[PDB]
Order: sequence, then C-alpha cells, then structure tokens
Amino acid sequence: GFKQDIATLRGDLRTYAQDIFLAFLNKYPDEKRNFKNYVGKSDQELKSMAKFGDHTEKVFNLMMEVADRATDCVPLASDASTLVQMKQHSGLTTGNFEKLFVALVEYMRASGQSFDSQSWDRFGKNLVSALSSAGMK
Ligand code: HEM
Ligand SMILES: Cc1cc(Br)ccc1O
Repeated sequence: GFKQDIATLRGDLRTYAQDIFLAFLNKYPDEKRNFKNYVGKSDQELKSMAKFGDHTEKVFNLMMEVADRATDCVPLASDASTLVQMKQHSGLTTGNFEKLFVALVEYMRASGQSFDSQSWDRFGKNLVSALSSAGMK
C-alpha cells in the first residue's frame, strides 16, 4: 500500500524524483513557466544538470516526509502550511499540485510495480484540499 510505496520510492529516490518530475514536465509542458532554466533540454540533459538533480531530490525528500507523516493519505496541516508559506511557492495555485499528482499517479499506473496508485491519487486530492485551507489560491 501507500506506506510500502514511500519505502520503494526512497530506495531509489534520485531516479524516482527525476523520472516523476520529467513525466510531469513532459505531460504538462506549459508548467516550465515555473522552471525557465529547464527549457530547451532533453530528459538526459536535465539529468546532467546539478540544480535539476538537487532540486528534484530535495522536493521529493520533502514529499515523502509529508506522505509518511500523513494518516490514511491525509497530510498534516503543519506540512500544508509549510508548502503554502514557502517563498519558492509564491506564484503557485493548487492546479500546479493537482497536475503533479496526475503525472505521479499515471507514472505509477504505467510501472509494472504494485504501487497503490489509488492511495497516491487520494493523497494528491487531500494535499490540494490542505493547501487551499492553508491559504493557496
Ligand atoms: C508535494 C509537492 C511539493 C513539495 C514537497 C515541494 C517542495 C519544494 C522544495 C523542498 C523546494 C526547494 C528545492 C531546492 O531549493 O532545492 C521547492 C522549490 C520549488 N518548488 Fe516545490 N514542492 C512541491 C510541489 C511543487 C509544484 C507542484 C511546483 C510547480 C508546479 C513547485 C515549484 C517549485 C519551484 C519553482 C521551486 C523553486 C525553483 C526550482 O524549482 O528549482 N513545487 N519545492
Ligand atoms: C514539482 C516537482 C516535483 C518533483 Br517529484 C520534483 C521537483 C519538482 O519541482
């Protein structure tokens, strides 16, 4: 289930962080509006870029903490307020988060691995709700 998936993802975290983020940017190319230094790059070029690998892993490190602190795929209010109040997220709306979670769920459903895609879909939904409650437009 969900707790085991958190373990799986952490066991190859820099590969999953990069592959899921690329799945997101390829499925929703207009999202590069928020990531102007990743324009005009292939997947392999982004994987060679220091900022890409370090950004994606730090993002994914925190996402897994938020997932792990959740109960029944509902994140803590303290984690949602962190994500809302982060200067880095100044320009974001919940739609940005929804799209990331659609991309993650479709990644999991396309893998041959027994990921609990329904729990991740729920988590993404619940996180979007928590971000709204914590002040995200
Ligand atoms: C659960 C979801 C997310 C978590 C846990 C999270 C976490 C983080 C963290 C830890 C950083 C700092 C990274 C660093 O400085 O190395 C960060 C920066 C940033 N995040 Fe998020 N983030 C989330 C979702 C998103 C989404 C959906 C967007 C936009 C679609 C976004 C846009 C950014 C941007 C633009 C930055 C700074 C510049 C850069 O990306 O390199 N984040 N986020
Ligand atoms: C939105 C997002 C998701 C992942 Br996974 C890695 C980096 C990033 O900015």
